Order: sequence, then structure tokens, then C-alpha cells
Amino acid sequence: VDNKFNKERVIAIGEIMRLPNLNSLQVVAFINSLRDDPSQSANLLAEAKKLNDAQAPK
Amino acid sequence: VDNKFNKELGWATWEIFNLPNLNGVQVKAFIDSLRDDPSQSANLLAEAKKLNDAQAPK
Repeated sequence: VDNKFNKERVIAIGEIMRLPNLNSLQVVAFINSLRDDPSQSANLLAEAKKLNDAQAPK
Repeated sequence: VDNKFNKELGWATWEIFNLPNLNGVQVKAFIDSLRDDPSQSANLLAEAKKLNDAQAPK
């Protein structure tokens, strides 16, 4: 609907939702950004996987 | 595909995200439930549609 990223966006949303390190609100943060930019859904998702990584252990 | 659940986990999250009657908490909860149980994402989406419908007019 929004673009060809409608398909791509859900995967990112799913990816945010996959990250067990992200906060629910943080996840919403990324989801909300997909809304803001479906083209860069992967970008903030990137931020999410990064955030997940940020909250992940080392 | 193998990532169907992820795609759906992301989608159900979005569909719950896009529900016209859920509050920040219920949506966040459905997301929380989604992260906790992605296979249940449809169910959460279901719950959301139920919560949204419950919060929706008739």
C-alpha cells in the first residue's frame, strides 16, 4: 500500500519483534519509524537490531 | 517460508499497531506478547482486534 516495502516493512517489524533485547516501547519506536519511513524500515530496524545489540550481552 | 512467523510477527504487530481503538498499552502488550510468543502473533492480533472491537463502536 505505502510502497513495495509493505512486504519488506512487515519483515522489519517482525525483526524488531524478534529482538528479545529491545524494549516493547523501543520496538514501537522502530515500528513507528517504519510508519515514518517504510523505505528505511530496514534502517531503523537496523537501529533496532543495533539497539538489541546495544542491550545484548558482551 | 521459514521466516513466515517473523513476517507475521511483524505484521500482526503492525495490524495491532494500526488498530483504530487500542491504547498505547494494549498495542504495546500485544507487541510484548508477540515478542514473548511470535507464533501467537496472530492470536495477539486477534486479541487486538477483539480489544479494538471492544473499544470500537457498534
